Amino acid sequence: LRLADFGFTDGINEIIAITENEDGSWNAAPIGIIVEDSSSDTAKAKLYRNRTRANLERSGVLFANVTDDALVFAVSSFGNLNDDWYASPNPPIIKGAMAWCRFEAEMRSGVAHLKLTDGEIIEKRVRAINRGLSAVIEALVHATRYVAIKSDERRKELLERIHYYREIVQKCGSEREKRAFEIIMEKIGE
Amino acid sequence: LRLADFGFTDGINEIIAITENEDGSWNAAPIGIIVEDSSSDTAKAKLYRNRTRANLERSGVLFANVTDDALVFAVSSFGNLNDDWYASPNPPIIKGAMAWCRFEAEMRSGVAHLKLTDGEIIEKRVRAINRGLSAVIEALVHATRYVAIKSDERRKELLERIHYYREIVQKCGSEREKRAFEIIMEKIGEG
Ligand SMILES: Cc1cc2nc3c(=O)[nH]c(=O)nc-3n(C[C@H](O)[C@H](O)[C@H](O)COP(=O)(O)O)c2cc1C
Repeated sequence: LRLADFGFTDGINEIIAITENEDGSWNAAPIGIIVEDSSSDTAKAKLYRNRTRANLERSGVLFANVTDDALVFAVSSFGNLNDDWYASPNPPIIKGAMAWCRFEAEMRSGVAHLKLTDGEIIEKRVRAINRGLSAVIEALVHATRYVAIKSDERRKELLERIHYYREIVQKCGSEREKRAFEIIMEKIGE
Repeated sequence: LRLADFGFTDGINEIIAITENEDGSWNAAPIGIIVEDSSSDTAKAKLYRNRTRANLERSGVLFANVTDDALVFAVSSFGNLNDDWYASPNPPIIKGAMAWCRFEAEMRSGVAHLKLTDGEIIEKRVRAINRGLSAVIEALVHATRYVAIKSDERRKELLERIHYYREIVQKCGSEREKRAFEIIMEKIGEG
């Protein structure tokens, strides 16, 4: 199998990582899958102390959903998705996803070493470049840092970045990106 | 026709605007097409005094190519594509474009009032979100401004943003985004 056949390129691919909880329910969270060669079946992801890492340590199985849905990224950055977000429970396939794939994973020093074993394209799409989508994704990077730090000066700097990206989403984004951004603002206490 | 059927959403859609020069050749430049209702056939673009605007004043015809190709954006940001970038000379499709559209355009003091009249979906695709692609697009916004202005304080601000986005492209982008960023650095005098 080739990573490129499921929407991955070399570089870092921001996807929704779906992993099985101990009770059999799914956990969904954004992660960046790092790819050196998209013609290959190997990749990796460096994971923080979160449910994704805890599940992969136990199960060694990671599903990925390839999606450009700002809302799914915003919600899953701050909490789990509910069953209502899924079009399919097995394999797990969030509504609106363009593709899914399955990786076997081996954790070493906080890095999930991945081997692609299955997947399918669900829906190819066309969308013009949208800076509002870019802005939601960047804001998520800063907001997730913002909530993890106590420094008032560092937080001030991050909030300025978040406001900068908010102006872009308000000007450029579709209603879906604007909705996603309001989730970010709510979650961080703004 | 409906804008949504050719890849446009409400908001601003960054596309490649292709317009006819005085000599019949094509001019290509990134432009944002502003959409209030993607179910409709109407849109707008706000244009500075550039070749796209001058060409629309003469012809009232705007072709749009919907593409996610970082290299097409970077090259067209700083000049014309010429003739090797096109899969079709008429209607102008750029190689790799996902869709093309044709708009009638009425210029009203820098605002192009657009009506969608023709178009085709060429190729639907799938690509995971990539922050390197985001960063190329942001850097192009700042770099096209940088090269057009003389303010020292403003150029200083813009160069800082460009350097910030460069780091994101190096970390996250594919080789295609990296190649696109190399064009930016060359064009701003940091090659
Ligand atoms: C993503 C992006 C969007 C842009 N949108 C616009 C726009 O909507 N209106 C405008 O006047 N310039 C816009 N620009 C700047 C022009 O593309 C740039 O100045 C170019 O040199 C104009 O070329 P032309 O003289 O061939 O029209 C945009 C640039 C980027 C990279």
